[PDB]
Amino acid sequence: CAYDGARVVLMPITDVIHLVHGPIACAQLYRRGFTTEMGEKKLYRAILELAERYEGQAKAMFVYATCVTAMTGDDVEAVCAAAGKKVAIPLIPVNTPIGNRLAGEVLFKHVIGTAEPPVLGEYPINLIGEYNIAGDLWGMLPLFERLGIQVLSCFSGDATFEELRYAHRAKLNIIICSKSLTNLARKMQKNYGMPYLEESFYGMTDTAKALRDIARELDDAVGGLEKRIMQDRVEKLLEEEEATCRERLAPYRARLEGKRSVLFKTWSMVNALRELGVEILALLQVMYDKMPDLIVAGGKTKFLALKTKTPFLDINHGRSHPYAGYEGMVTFAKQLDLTVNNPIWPVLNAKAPWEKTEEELTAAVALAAGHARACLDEDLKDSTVKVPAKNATVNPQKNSPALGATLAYLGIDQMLALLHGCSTFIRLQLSRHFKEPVALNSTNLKKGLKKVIEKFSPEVVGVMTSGVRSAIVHFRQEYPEHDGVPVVWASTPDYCGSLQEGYAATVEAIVRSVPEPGETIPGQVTVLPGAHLTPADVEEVRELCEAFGLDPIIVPDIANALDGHIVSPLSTGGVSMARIRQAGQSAATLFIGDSLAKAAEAMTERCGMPSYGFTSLTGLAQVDRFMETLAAIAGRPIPEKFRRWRSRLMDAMVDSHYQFGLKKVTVALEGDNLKTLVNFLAGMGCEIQAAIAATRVRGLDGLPARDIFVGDLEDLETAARGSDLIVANSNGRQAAAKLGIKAHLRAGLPVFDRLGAHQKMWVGYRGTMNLLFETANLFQANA
Amino acid sequence: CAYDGARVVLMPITDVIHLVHGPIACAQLYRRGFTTEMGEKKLYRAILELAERYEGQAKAMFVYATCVTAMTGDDVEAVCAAAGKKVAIPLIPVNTPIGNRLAGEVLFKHVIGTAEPPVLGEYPINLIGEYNIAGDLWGMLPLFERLGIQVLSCFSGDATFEELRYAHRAKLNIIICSKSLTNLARKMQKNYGMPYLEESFYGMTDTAKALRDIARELDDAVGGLEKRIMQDRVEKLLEEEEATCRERLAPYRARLEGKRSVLFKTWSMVNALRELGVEILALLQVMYDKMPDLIVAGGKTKFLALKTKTPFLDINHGRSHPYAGYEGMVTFAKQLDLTVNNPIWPVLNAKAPWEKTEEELTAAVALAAGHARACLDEDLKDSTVKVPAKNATVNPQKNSPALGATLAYLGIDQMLALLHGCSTFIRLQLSRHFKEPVALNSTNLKKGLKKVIEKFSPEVVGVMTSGVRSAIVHFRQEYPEHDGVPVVWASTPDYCGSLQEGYAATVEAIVRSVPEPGETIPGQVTVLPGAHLTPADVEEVRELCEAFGLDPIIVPDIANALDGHIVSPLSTGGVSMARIRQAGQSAATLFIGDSLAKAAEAMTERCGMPSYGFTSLTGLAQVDRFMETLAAIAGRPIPEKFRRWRSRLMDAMVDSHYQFGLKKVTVALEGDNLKTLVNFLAGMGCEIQAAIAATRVRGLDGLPARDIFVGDLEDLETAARGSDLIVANSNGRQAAAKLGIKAHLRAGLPVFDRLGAHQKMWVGYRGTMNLLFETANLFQANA
Ligand code: SF4
Ligand code: SF4
Repeated sequence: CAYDGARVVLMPITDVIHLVHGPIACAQLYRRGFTTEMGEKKLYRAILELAERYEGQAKAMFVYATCVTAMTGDDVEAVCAAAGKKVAIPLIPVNTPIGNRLAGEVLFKHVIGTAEPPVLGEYPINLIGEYNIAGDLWGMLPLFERLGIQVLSCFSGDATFEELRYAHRAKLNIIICSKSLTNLARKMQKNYGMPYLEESFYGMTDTAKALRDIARELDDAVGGLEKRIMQDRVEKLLEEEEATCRERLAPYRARLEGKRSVLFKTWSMVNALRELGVEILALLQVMYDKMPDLIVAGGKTKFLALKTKTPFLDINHGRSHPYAGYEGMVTFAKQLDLTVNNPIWPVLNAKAPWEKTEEELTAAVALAAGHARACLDEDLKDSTVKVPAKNATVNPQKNSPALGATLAYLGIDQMLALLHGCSTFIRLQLSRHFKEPVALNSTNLKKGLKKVIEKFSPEVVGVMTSGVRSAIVHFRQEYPEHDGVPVVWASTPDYCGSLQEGYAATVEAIVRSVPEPGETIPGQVTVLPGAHLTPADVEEVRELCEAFGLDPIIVPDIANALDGHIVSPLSTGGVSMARIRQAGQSAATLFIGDSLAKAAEAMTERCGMPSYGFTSLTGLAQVDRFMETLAAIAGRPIPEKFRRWRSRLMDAMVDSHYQFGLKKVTVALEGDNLKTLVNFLAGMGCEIQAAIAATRVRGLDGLPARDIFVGDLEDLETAARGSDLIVANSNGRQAAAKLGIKAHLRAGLPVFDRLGAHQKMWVGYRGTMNLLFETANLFQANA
Repeated sequence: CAYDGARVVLMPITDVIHLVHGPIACAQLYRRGFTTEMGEKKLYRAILELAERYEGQAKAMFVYATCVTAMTGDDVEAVCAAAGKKVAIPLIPVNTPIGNRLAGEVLFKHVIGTAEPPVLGEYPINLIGEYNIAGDLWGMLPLFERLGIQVLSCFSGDATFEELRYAHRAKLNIIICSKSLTNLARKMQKNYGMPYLEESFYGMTDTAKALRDIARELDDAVGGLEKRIMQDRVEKLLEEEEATCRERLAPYRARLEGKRSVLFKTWSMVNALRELGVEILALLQVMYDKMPDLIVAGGKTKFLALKTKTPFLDINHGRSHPYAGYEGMVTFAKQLDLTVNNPIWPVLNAKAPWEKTEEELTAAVALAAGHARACLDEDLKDSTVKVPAKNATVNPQKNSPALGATLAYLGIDQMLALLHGCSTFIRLQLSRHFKEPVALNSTNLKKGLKKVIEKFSPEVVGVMTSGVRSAIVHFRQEYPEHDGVPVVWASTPDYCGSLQEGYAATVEAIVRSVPEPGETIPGQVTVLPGAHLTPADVEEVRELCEAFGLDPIIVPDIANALDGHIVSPLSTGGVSMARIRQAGQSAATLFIGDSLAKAAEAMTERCGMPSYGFTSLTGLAQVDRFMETLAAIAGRPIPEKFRRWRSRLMDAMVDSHYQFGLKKVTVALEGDNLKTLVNFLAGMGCEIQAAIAATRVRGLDGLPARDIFVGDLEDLETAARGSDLIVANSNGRQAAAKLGIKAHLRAGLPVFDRLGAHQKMWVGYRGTMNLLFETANLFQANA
């Protein structure tokens, strides 16, 4: 067609109303499209009304005829003549009588020459064909400003109508490709005596030729070749800018050496890639034997290239970054390094769990089985992580271990949690995170224990002390009516730990006391979830285990107690005592979190069950290991729903790795959650500036972070400077607001400022997808 | 204990560093807590360091001794003496030698009297015991300013240390409850000669007594009772403010008349409730016979009251709204009307699907069965919704019907979608919403049809025209090798519709052509999903149907095709042709969306299957009807997982109705999605300002909105003024940024600015919970 050319050239004008006579089919005010209802009188009406409504914000109005209306035959010239004398904002008719002819012709006949420019320097130039795609003209404007050259008119870029009306007084037309306006260049040449130069501004060499030719012709026009001023000035600028851009490109040269690319202007991108040291080789199997590292078909064939599981780069009208000039090609190299050196590609090209050979699956299962002994063999004395050397701590993210002990006792059904008004503070915090009632009756010892067990008739009593066995045996002695009720006694050794240490200690105490050994029940697995798992994650873990045909006994089960559910002074909803007792007959023990390793071993030496450990269930490889271990335990193949979900997560990772790449993130959480989220973010391409841990835990030095320290949330604001994302609890809204970081991901406990924190599922393929999309949208909204 | 009183009184001071010697257990700079590591030398070190670091932002430092340290016996007076001479920011020791004694005593001995006030008017007063809880002092400060009285010191409110050091020069102490500082009031009385008045500022009557007594005593102190100025001024202000507050309370009086409340200061809240016309009557069955409408136990017994399925109100230190003064009690009435007149309570107190009698379930199933005939019997000629009277449309949210036809053809496996370069625009938009390849090859007719069917070997061809049967029978005639391949021909009648009309038309065309009638297969249900459902919703619908033991045949199935999945020029992943053919033997037909009703009837008269219709699957009652219909079709009871999820959704609705209440929302979507979201938001308590629909659809006038019109996204910015939330597609980021609305919920198509839009599940109990939490967090972040 023809109106498509006139559209793509004239619609980019940003201070004009574009009226499109006819249907939507076939079809900052530049973002206001104006379409007439399904007609020359109606177009008269629309012209009048749009002029009156958008007066003061519009400087002109373009009336485009479309395929449909041209068939109707309504003469847009007639309505222009019959309507312009009423509203005086200039109306330009674009009629049917190379689509870029029509554009150049209407532009000369009606737009160019209607206003003498306000400021006409000694070096005005007109750039014809610059669409300012993601600021490619913006990378060249400072160079032209430094050179002393004036851009009087940029056609189809940040083009104001007034700027376009000045093109009559200039000396050089530069056609930045978009050649088909060569007719306009030739026609302004005859009438207005303006030489035209067809230049490309993509690449060092082509930019050099462009600037040299421009300096030459403007030296002819202004002054003479003799006394060349522009030639010397361009030589000087060229030298300095080339030096600076080589110096800035060297780091990216080092990272992008020896990589192989397939290319499917063509030359400009070629030589740019060759400069960066990328060998251009030139259909799945031909790629397999090609082993390409990059696909630079910048075409709209994207989605195919993305699904080929290879890094892909796009050089077209759809790019969202400037590639023109020295800064533009620095950006080009940066985006290349982002998309090619991303950590996701080796993970994505790894073998799926269902296509691994039996030997590899056996090795992975063996690693999962040895996780517990690996954590226990690590001893913290050799840790290089820094002990906090402060004296006064401010903003302490270190919660009390009694909070974790309460969280674990809350997952057991009909539990009386006893602490021995100073206990209130635990109740309010846990309630506010969970928006749920919690029972923490606190405490003569035997008398009170009697009192409670009669009043509430519990089937288990949870006693936690920091810093008595005879007293408990005394209570049992004085009254054997209550002998049946078990008492679980948990101790945290230094009142120097957080929620995680208390949770681990009380879970270990439960594991050592309640379960009884017996004959192994096939299909039964004991799951010891970590404190970093929300109730939704525990429910999802149960569902994943049940999909494999296994019976999950989860100790503790906060997924039904401290989750939204709809009265006794005991805790209800958790795992019953019969289930905890029969959990000692399970075939295997699974724990999610390093801190629980000891607890798992507490079972291993008591009965002999194998223990399988997983640091995290977020990230493709970690969920893959979990599924492999579950398939090995159950003896069944992996269900196909999980195969579909893995494919979905792969697609999401490919599509969202552009927002995570080379972003600065500071994470301040407790040990296990910190490990999980730091590993996930580092595997998705983020640069972790600081890793702030609540307490000294195992494996902190191996985290993929620049700075790892044990600290509070004031060290957060001391170290999160320059970060694009902050991951922490709600208390982190301190350090963000101070540092101006608008991206804060709420994780861990407490999270009291947002609703649904305990219902956030970040486990498995769908949970990883949810976390991925949440973080990607945080990056999108704050940029 | 005692340090708890000194803490609750002295810790609110906002410009002082609070150093707490000892453990965290038992324990705007006011939000900086400073705790010493697990010690008088160490406290010396901490004092020095905290003074040097936070210098310029701190005016003093409080060193509190705790239960633990007092047992250690380290004399905080000794460290104060040994450290104050080094850093001169005043250090105040709070030691052990009614917890409010200690507070008043340290305050007099060290804080009060250290600085003459800068500006001491003729009416300074000291308010003792005002904690500025959510701004209760803030509602009284303008009244005191208008009266000409100066608040020289507010103890424990927005209390700056300098403000506290001035209390030595004043005439009246007013104890705003918090009595236990009466010792401080008596002790300032002896030394500084300042009368103390115990007043309450909660309620019209008590505020009146307070202001009268204050005017009297300050008239004694300043001037004489004779020439009373303050008495006359308070009379004047009292009259005007009482009139204004009665006038503002009348609307809330009308809405809160005859309601019954149970109350579990006590008097002040009583009389306030009685003023508002609420009868105070004074344990589930005693409530059943009490039929209470409101529970005003403002205690921390909240969670129990919330779970009693009754409106609950809280009057304590945890309230997040000011209740003092006339404005404070206007706020009280507003919050009462919000929590009592919410639409969620009648829905929440309705019978669950598993506890309904068989007759009620039969009636609900009959309504679901008659949905289709109800929609078809409605004819649009009588609709009161306004036809758009404009001539030029700007920001057209009306997508082309070819977009919907493409969306439906994309859900069929091995489909060649033919339209007869003008077709590109559909491909880019659908791809950008779905980030997935789409195939829309467009078109001598028989020659081209031959060409394609050989090249791509499809099993179905989709032809869509707007505004030939012999030509199709010609292609079949000329070449019977391709006779088997079915051709589906869809027509939208006026090129005056949106995605929804095209989707419905092509689904109706598929239903009339492909399915074949046969013998009814029990357990098979044909699901016709609406265009407003994302692929995740289609997958969840399939899972809900499969949990009941039913086989869902979903036409079309975009959940596997245009969802993240990992090449042919045809569309893959959708529903195969054998399944669509055998869908004509289903026991029942379910359609989600009014626009699909016709399609359902297209089956009903072709074979005879019953059709069940559901406008939306968001909201407790709608999902309840869906589950009842599914249970009736399958003949099985409702699975218990869904019972747990219903309980979770109920809890979430109770907990989140405070953020949705009386909020202003403007929704601009297509018909079915608009109905769904408008009904959900209106049922959760929001005030829908404007309902902007893309096209004229059935049942638009019955929507719970103030203004319903068919319009574009410019009418959105014309009508969304004053709205707290905007629901629309990504193009809505226009009208929000113009109007300053920072809360924009992305719904419908296209959604190109955020990742994971097509993976958003808003169906069923968990989907309703997800939508609820997303909207609640949007309201929380932008307020
Ligand atoms: S309808 Fe016409 S003007 Fe519109 S895109 Fe197609 S051939 Fe071109
Ligand atoms: S430990 Fe002591 S000061 Fe702390 S809350 Fe308990 S009794 Fe009070």
